[PDB]
Amino acid sequence: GSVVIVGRINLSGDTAYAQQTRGEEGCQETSQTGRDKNQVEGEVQIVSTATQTFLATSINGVLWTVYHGAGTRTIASPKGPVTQMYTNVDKDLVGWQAPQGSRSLTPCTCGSSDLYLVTRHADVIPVRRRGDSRGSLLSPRPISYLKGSSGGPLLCPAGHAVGIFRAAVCTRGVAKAVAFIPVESLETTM
Ligand SMILES: C=C[C@@H]1C[C@]1(NC(=O)[C@@H]1C[C@@H]2CN1C(=O)[C@H](C(C)(C)C)NC(=O)O[C@@H]1C[C@H]1CCCCCc1nc3ccc(OC)cc3nc1O2)C(=O)NS(=O)(=O)C1CC1
Ligand SMILES: [Zn+2]
Repeated sequence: GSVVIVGRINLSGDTAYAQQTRGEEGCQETSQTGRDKNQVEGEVQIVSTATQTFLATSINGVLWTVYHGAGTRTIASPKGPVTQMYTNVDKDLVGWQAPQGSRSLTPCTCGSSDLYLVTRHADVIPVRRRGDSRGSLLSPRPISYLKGSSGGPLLCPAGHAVGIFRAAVCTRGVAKAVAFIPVESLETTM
């Protein structure tokens, strides 16, 4: 079945917080039809498949996420299933067209190396950029704390997107760094 939107990570007002906008029973049904009537808002969504929950990010008219979450699934829209606009397995990438209601982020051009990852829990965790696809956390966390966050953006200190969270670098079960698909790598895909 189709990937379904089931909430959003908000940074609209002042505070960073999750907003579940759908329940579970009524997930495994919209995922049958792919007709999502529910109101969608803003940049960072929570989407789910039957088995998994993870994030997805809109940057200039494309809702991006990870292929390792979404597989080759359509997404649910008010008009039916919306086919993937972009599907790179190697990168771990999947793009659809930005769903209706949404906002979209602006792609980062300031080349700052201070960044901010956004987990499914509404935590905006500091990350110092460390080259190409990678960043180091200022305060390491256990892996489990970040599972379900793939698809969320890394932001720069002015609101723009630098990439999309892909994987976490762990030893001992502890994450001191992460792997993301940089924005330069997205428009290359387009
Ligand atoms: C903090 C959680 C973290 C963000 C999450 N990502 C992962 O867990 C990924 C998925 C998988 C293993 N991942 C990892 O993070 C591992 C892990 C040991 C688990 C820390 N880390 C790791 O390999 O480190 C190595 C240095 C990097 C080398 C690069 C790794 C390659 C990345 C990757 N690519 C592809 C492309 C296609 C695939 O086809 C199906 C599959 C893939 N799988 C991949 O990695 C997540 O939250 N997921 S999620 O939301 O819970 C789930 C619902 C969706
Ligand atoms: Zn920037």
